[PDB]
Amino acid sequence: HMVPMDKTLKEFGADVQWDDYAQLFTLIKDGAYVKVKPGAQTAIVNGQPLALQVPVVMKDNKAWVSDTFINDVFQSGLDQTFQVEKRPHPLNALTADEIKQAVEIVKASADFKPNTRFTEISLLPPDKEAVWAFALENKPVDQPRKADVIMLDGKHIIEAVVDLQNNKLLSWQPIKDAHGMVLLDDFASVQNIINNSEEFAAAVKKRGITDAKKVITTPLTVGYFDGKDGLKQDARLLKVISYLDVGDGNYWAHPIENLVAVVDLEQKKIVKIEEGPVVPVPMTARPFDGRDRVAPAVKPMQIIEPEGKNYTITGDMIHWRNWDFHLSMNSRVGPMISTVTYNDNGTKRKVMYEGSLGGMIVPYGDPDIGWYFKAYLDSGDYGMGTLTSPIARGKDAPSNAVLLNETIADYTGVPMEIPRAIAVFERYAGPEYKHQEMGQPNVSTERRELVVRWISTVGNYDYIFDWIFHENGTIGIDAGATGIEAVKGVKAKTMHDETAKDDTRYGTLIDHNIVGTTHQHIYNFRLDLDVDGENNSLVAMDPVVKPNTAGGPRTSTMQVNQYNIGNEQDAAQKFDPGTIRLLSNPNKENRMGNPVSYQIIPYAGGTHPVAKGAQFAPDEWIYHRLSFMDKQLWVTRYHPGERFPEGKYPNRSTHDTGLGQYSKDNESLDNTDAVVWMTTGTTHVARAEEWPIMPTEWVHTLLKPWNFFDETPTLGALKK
Amino acid sequence: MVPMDKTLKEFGADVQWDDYAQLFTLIKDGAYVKVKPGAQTAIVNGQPLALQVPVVMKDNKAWVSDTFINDVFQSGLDQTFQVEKRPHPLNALTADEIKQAVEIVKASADFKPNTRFTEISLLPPDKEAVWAFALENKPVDQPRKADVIMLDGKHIIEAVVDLQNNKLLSWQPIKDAHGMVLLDDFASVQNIINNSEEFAAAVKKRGITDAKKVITTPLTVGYFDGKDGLKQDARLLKVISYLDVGDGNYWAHPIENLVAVVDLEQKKIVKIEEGPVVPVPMTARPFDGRDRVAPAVKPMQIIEPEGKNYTITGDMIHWRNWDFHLSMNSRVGPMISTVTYNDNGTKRKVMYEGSLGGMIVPYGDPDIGWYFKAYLDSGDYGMGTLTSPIARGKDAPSNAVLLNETIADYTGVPMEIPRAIAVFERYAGPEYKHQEMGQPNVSTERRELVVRWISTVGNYDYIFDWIFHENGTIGIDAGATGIEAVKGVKAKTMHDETAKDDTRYGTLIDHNIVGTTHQHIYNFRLDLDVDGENNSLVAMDPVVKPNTAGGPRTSTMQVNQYNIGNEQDAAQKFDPGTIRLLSNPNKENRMGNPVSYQIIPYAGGTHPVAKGAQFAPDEWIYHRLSFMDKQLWVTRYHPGERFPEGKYPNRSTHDTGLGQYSKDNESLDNTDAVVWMTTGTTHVARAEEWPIMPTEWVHTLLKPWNFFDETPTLGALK
Ligand SMILES: [Cu+2]
Ligand SMILES: [Cu+2]
Ligand code: NA
Ligand code: NA
Ligand code: NA
Ligand code: NA
Repeated sequence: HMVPMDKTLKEFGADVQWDDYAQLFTLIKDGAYVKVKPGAQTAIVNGQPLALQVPVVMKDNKAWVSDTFINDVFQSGLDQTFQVEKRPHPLNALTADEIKQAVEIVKASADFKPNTRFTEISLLPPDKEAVWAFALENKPVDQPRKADVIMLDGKHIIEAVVDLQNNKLLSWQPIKDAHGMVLLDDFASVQNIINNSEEFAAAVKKRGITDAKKVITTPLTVGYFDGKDGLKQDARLLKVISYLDVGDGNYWAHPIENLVAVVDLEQKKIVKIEEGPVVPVPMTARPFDGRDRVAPAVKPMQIIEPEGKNYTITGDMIHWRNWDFHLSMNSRVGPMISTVTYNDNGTKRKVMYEGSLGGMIVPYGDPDIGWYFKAYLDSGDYGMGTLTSPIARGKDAPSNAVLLNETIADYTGVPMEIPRAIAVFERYAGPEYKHQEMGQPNVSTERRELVVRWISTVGNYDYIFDWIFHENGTIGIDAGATGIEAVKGVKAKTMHDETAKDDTRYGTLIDHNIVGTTHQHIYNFRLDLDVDGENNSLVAMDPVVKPNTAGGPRTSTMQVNQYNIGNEQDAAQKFDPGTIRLLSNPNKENRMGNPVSYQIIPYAGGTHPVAKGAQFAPDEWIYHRLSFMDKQLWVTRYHPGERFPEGKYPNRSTHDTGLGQYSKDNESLDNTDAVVWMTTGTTHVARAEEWPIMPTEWVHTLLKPWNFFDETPTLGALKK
Repeated sequence: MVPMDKTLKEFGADVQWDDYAQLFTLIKDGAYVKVKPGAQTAIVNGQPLALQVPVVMKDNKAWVSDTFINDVFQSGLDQTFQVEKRPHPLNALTADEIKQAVEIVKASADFKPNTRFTEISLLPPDKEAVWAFALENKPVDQPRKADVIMLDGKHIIEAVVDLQNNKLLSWQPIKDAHGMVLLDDFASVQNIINNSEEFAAAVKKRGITDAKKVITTPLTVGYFDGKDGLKQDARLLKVISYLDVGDGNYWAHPIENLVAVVDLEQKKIVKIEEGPVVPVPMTARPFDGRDRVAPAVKPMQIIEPEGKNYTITGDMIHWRNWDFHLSMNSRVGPMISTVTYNDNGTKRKVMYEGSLGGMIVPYGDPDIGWYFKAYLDSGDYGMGTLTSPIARGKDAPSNAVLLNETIADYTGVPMEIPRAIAVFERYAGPEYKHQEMGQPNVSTERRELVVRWISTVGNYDYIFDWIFHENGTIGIDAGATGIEAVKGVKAKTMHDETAKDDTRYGTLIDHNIVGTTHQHIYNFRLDLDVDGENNSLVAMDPVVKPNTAGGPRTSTMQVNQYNIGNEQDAAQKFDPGTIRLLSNPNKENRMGNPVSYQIIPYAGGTHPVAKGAQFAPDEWIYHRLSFMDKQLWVTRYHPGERFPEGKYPNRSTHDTGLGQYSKDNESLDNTDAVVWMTTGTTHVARAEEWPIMPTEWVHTLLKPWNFFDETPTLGALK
């Protein structure tokens, strides 16, 4: 007995092409490329024949398949993209069971309270060295699996550790002063409290709003202002910004400007209602979903790899040409790329022990009541792994991508499987190199890049991250920003209205009554690079114009200043893209006697204006609290507990406990295990082109092998 | 009948047989063909075709009718290309016009016997007439004319010919100009060297046993007000030499400190400069794979089975909301013209003409073989002429369409460059996305249309991409690859004694081989008519100001806005932190903002960036070529001002380029402007780039700025 091919396969998630002339189906899904003919005894999977007991049936222009077709074909094994792991890698994430076990163990302390929530539950990372010894030497790591369990007990943070090998609780530790991040149920609470507010309904009615049920709230954190905002330092507070729902699916386009509510999550009450001038809510419909648009014709374009992929995913290990690395997922920072090696003619050479997003911030520049505190720390305050956006197959990533699911703990400590959470795809990136000697045959090779892509969405913005592995050893990291703008409601319809000048002082007027408030997007990446080992030094090479001292007619020459950067404080610096910064290994040279190095480029371009530093006066708290914002390059001594640019508990923090703290003591960076931090940002002055939805804007960073090799890396196997 | 594989392949098509489906798939440029043995029909870009003669399987190989290729591919079901019934006025000189123009000047009595041709080009009709053609379809009422530039021995002469009336309109000798380097100069240089006792002798010194294995390379000598000891009115080239050792890579075998100066009119060496003998590096370093085995890769194809979304009509290209015209020039290569954006039914002007303006690759080493070294690749060598045919599938994706283009060689004969330019669409990530919490997703694909051109001059190969975004943005990227100019040195590793002196001016990248430091400086000439030609240049500098409106913030994010009124102020360093707009102060979007385009001379690069010329302001090259040391320029539209480095930059004594064009500091207020973007890299070498350099890219960008009233990709309203 059977079932409709077309519909089952759509559920399952495969693309389905019918070719009437060839009488042939082409089915695609991840590493599987399938061709089958109605009534044929065999199908084709990645070039390999597969026997069907029950062939595909055409019945009045309708295709029908056996109820096991989908397993028989895709589960077949002829799609070799995924292989199962012999020995579980030591950096594999907590599995659902492990998550479930950690939650039971802490629930069995006498201190657990049922209102408790989990801010993060994550592998406590074994020690770098055993991990490397596992990757390179296969030495089993013999210290036992532990998980970090970070709980929010009302407003207090407790950090618990559990040992899962032995099912026991190793530590339980309240963290004084620390506030927890925003959690999912906070969103509901806030909407709820506003809903139950007689007072709030009144503030709202007198700003033109007749149906309060129509008000969409959104929770922001309050930052820290040494009291100027009038808020007690030791309460769990969030500010609530409001929109009117008009039925166009875009409440973001209907700001109720100049109304703020401060909510005490513990009490579950609005403890304050800041109120300013009444600005009429912008009411014109502004859907971004296409509802009011003509869908034009597009000729199809497909990228296909009909014999399967060049990469192999074994458990979480990915192998691709000379690259090997381990890919996993954290609830706070998303993807983590670990134990990365480059296979040099047989021997795997170390490149990066662990790279991931460090943290990010999007701080605005308008002083008015609904804005002066607006600064999202997306990962740290909202948990970016958790808010991963499933990839939209074929659109969010190219049609030849393979899409992975990933499993993290949610806030109540139940596992959640994120479908299509990270995309992996190879892409053609132009010619790897070329020379066309005059009169001679041409020489050209293709360039191929392996991209790992992850998208996370926080309130209005959507961020995309690409980790790009060039065959020739380069590694790129790019962040793209898209979504909907945080807009300010204003009286001016055009720049000709009386108030336009005042309305547009902190942002562009991007639609009638709507201003795109200026702000920055500052990303930072924590790269624990071990260039061919962990003992590294940071080197500077500054191209300079020196006077010619060798005679002949030139007055000047191009020369370099090479010097070492001996310690943390000197390493925290602006990046001038005119200069070269290497992380060299001073114990290891290439065939020419040069320290094998990677070149570190925090700014390799972008589509928005670039952020030169924090767009804040040096006396702003946000400035005081987050130094990572103002240097492009930082290097610190390896420290397992040092992970976040913004610091570990940044909600309403009062000092810098991130990169400022990590480099406070100004330690030696000479010939020692370093961690690199790249900060890169844009400064976003808006324009109509970005409204009601912003075209994706991109920044790029780059890491390039610098005399890490002896020659053109992609020349090929030597046959002599 | 004729054999299917041999015919299709001679034709340039890609043949795939699929035994499972018993199906052939044939691909070439815009045609995607599906045909089965014995079928009465085929599919061409999704559409059915009756076959005169079915395809026959005769012994596991296939036969087709002798007409098949034409029947099928030129059937009209592949619509990539349509006929141009009314020729765009900027259409390049055809082969016939080239021959006609050569005859006309060959018929003057002033035409001297061995005269050569530096450049034979359309003399474009005037701007307004051409816009009128493209927008209103007005016939341009002007005979087709050509600029004919001649090199008589060493003398430059500009002629203009009227091709319609077949008459010579003018014949101007050009006082003091030197001609660019022409093909046949390469061989003279080589012969002249081969026949020089003196040189054969200088070479034997340096340890070379057979002088017929010595490969010459011709360089322009610059200008040093006599310090180089070279007389000004003589036609000269300096020769650097290498030793051919059979590895196919003479560049890897320099003869250091040996320079010859050749006078091309006398045909002889007029000076040999000789410095310390450095043994020639000998090790075979081929780069063509002769000694390598690529590893086996699974196939990847990018397919457009229903044909392309663009349409090429003669040289006009239509694609989504873009329309524009693509022609080819022997000097600067491709030119993009009469570019408009169809805004909901109305074509709005964006760029009249954009093209490479000029480039330069200047070196940082004072020694005898280098101090003068500086390739002005287009202006001194002719980058169009030296176009490198695109290698299908490799230099461009497997879904490109490859164009042929015609120009005149230095003897005046037409020359068809096969696959001179690639046109291709590509997925470029999501165009926009919002995943609202708890809601259905919204995503659209970004597509870009790319125009790719590759030129190779001596050892560099350069790639240019003109990239049209659906959303109205235009990127322009320049890629650099090929083989480094290296210096022979005694040092083998950084441990040897000479190593430090040896690397004062570059990295030791192989034994005895140093990659001399230099820069790559590209300049793009962009006549933009933002929604019309009457424009002004506007600065917007984001700044941090004190909060005045109250509350806890001490500071705010504000913008300094102001007009840049005149050419000298427009001539400026670019701060990627600031914004620069070419605005149309006469037209505004729905919000009352002037429609504009944001200009981004530096949107990134994979090599370190040059923020200016790496030359003391008193170096002659710095003086001759101002364009190197500012990233943005804007000048008043003038039809004769096209080259940032000047019309005749060979051995020039002043700046006839952008230095001269802004010499008089004219007004840029509400008038026709021409934007010039300079971007460049500072190249410090590494071993990863030897013997062949992985392509490195720089990026620039032109973005609509309040040109539209909203997200331009949303689609039309119902
Ligand atoms: Cu933004
Ligand atoms: Cu270079
Ligand atoms: Na490290
Ligand atoms: Na430290
Ligand atoms: Na113009
Ligand atoms: Na001028």
